[PDB]
Amino acid sequence: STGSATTTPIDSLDDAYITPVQIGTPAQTLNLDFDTGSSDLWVFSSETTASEVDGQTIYTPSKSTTAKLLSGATWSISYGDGSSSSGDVYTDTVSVGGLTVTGQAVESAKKVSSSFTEDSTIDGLLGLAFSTLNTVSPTQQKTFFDNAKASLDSPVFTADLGYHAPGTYNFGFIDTTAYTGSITYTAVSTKQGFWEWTSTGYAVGSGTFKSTSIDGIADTGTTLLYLPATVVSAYWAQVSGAKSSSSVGGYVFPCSATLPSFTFGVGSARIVIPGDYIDFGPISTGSSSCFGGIQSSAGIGINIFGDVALKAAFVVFNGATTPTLGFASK
Repeated sequence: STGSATTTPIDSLDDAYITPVQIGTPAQTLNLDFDTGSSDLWVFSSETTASEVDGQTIYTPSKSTTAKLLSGATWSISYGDGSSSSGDVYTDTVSVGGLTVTGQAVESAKKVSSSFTEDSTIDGLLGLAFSTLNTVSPTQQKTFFDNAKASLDSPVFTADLGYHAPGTYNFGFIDTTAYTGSITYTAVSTKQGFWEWTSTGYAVGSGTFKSTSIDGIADTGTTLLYLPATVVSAYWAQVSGAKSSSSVGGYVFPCSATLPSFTFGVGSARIVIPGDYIDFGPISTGSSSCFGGIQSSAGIGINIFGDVALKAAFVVFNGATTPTLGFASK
């Protein structure tokens, strides 16, 4: 089997991407944030504290003939941006882009933090990291991908995120029309539960390529590209007037600037992020200070190849017995 679903930016900055997901019988369609950096499928629901719902579409298990309470199971998750959610668990039928999993753990939120409430466009998350990170207790649950895997034509999914435009998540096949040139595959470590890999280096604009190992995660659920302070400083040094601002919370630059591209290595291959992808616009409405899309990972504890990087590529998440990641230009 295969599935194919369109993923759509939630706003004009590509802050995140939503993908329609069918849950239950009859189908309830919720728009979920597919997150290769976490492993819980959780939704706003009829159980979510009323004051913490503001415009989201909710899952109502009582209206699904295939929903069953997973008795005694609870979940609680905290994300790198400090947001969080928690609740209980149902199993139900879940379909993405025509691919159906029966018995999927659907984690129903009783509580969500402010950032989720305030984002009316995101109805929940669908995690696509390794199931070892799933937070359900006392019985850990599998991701949608893990559950689908044995039925898939090939044990893969692909992320093809758009720049200010829709893209695609495919399950079970590689669309050879969706990229240019060849796909370069690179080793993954699952030791931390992430799609963790090692980039071979970077370049800033038209500058020479610096060969250097950068361990990080491929994370569709993080907006920006978070890299070591050395690398980030080298990038922003090429933008007149750019500076790191403690008050704003990262690198800012004059909105009048033209940003250089940033290249990262995948083995001997090179993925080029155009400068425009690195512009996240005024720090506040009407400001002439703009927020940068490449930021330091110092104090995160991990480097993160978030959407800024991933959207410059066609990315294969290969979930074979020995997992790997593939990157192609597009």
